[PDB]
Amino acid sequence: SEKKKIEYLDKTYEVTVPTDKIAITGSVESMEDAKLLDVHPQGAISFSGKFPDMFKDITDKAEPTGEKMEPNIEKILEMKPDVILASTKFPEKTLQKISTAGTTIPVSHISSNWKENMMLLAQLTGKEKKAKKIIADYEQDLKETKTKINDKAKDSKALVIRIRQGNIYIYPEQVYFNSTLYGDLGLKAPNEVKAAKAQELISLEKLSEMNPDHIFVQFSDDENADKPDALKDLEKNPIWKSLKAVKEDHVYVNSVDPLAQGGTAWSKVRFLKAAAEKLTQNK
Amino acid sequence: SEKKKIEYLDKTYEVTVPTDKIAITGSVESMEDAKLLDVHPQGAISFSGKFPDMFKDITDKAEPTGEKMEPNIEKILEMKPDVILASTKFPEKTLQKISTAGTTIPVSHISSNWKENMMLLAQLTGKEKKAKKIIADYEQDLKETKTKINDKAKDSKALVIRIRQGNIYIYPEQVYFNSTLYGDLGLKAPNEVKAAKAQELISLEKLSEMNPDHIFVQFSDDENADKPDALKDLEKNPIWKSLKAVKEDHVYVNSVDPLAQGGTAWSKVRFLKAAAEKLTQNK
Ligand SMILES: [Cl-]
Ligand SMILES: [Cl-]
Ligand SMILES: [Cl-]
Ligand SMILES: [Cl-]
Ligand SMILES: [Cl-]
Ligand SMILES: [Cl-]
Repeated sequence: SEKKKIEYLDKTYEVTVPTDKIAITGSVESMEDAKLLDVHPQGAISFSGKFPDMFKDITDKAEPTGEKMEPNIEKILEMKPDVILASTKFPEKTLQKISTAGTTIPVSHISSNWKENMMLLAQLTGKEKKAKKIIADYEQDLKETKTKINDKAKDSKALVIRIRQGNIYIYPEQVYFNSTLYGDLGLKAPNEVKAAKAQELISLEKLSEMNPDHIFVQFSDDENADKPDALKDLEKNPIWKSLKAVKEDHVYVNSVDPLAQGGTAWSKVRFLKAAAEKLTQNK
Repeated sequence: SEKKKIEYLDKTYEVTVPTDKIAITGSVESMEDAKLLDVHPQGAISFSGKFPDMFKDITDKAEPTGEKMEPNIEKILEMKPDVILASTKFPEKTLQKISTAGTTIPVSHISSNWKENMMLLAQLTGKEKKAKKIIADYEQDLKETKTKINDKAKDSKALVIRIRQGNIYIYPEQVYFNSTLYGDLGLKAPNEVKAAKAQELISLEKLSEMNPDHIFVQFSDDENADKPDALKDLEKNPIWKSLKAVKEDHVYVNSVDPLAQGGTAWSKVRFLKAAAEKLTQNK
């Protein structure tokens, strides 16, 4: 390892590379990048004090850096990391604080930067060849999938909902799995999604007015602890039962791990595989 | 749907086919078959009163049939199923009781019957072509994977452990993921595995004596509720750290969903994909 210059989102950083002494704080994106690149960081984000089962693969050599939006500077300092992957979600004051603990790179949470985020981690870990192949395969699989989806499915109304604390949410067009569903696969975002500025509640009646052809439903028990029957109560509702998607057996619950971030390389790869299976002409 | 004759494990059954009026009780195998075949049964097994997140994809039209080994005959009777998929784990008295509720087929829990179990569900649902393709692809992918694993990896010591209630368990040679690891991929089962007659505790000291080249570790938070830090406490143990697999970064935690049964078609398909990635010569 020598100190190498890293360009990331038009900013220059200097980091000892390749390295495993990576502490991830705030950037759940980078944890999903670690998952895809088989990187085992020294520090990772805790979720209610735990490492989720979906992250145990890459936290096997990790200690917690704090909860997502509460960096534990003492914990980070103790690791003496070569690089801290923080997030653009952190205010400047917080990023400055983290930097007293080591070289800090704020990783973007914007889905359109998915390739740049994975390439950053690849450059830190000597895994450029692997990352470039994953990106190349995704582009190829996406083109192939789009060829295999007929014009009717392409023109259909698809929607991603997530159930959290028993409520139903939709997401902006470029956020969550919508950046794959609409931005990559080229399905048309409904007006409700175009109007959303962040995670947005919808009602069952609005869902019924939308009446999508396809509904991807994400439900994590970990995010519904107090409402564990929320999905089954929805599924029993006569208005849900009347939905075209329900009638046509076009509702896909947990097609991707329900804790998935949605807009990262790992999430996109998994969602593409799922959407391929559900939307392609063989069906 | 007409009544069709179904041959399953050298027994003849008569069932209205194709059907969606399938109630699954006891056979978690059949729920993983439903997952792989995209079958949405009318009745499915509850797990501590819930449908696990890994099964929400195929329980979207299901009501519970009871816990795995406590069939709820009232619930099953209410469904008026065309067929009940029960399990060979049930005593004859219990299978007779279930049969008062509908035509009952005891699905085998033995991993070597994985193809027969998936073909049974395929025959009930008109999905023979899909099931035959999945089996054909698995055979082909398995042959390909075996070609791609070099003789050194083939001769290496691999082990599957599962952590439950904070304890470490291994499994017989033909049980869990061992039927893929050893029986299909052709790696050699260690003596401890050959000696196991069922899920068997091992100690960290015995693991260290084994010193496998590769360790697959399965850990579900749902099965460790009272010991959530059991894996991290293991991973911090100096004796764990001294393991060759740990030193060589050859420990794979939750390579497959940790609630996976291990010996079913779905589990085998997922484990094969994982083992391919970890054991093939590119590494
Ligand atoms: Cl921890
Ligand atoms: Cl594809
Ligand atoms: Cl449910
Ligand atoms: Cl339920
Ligand atoms: Cl393969
Ligand atoms: Cl952990």
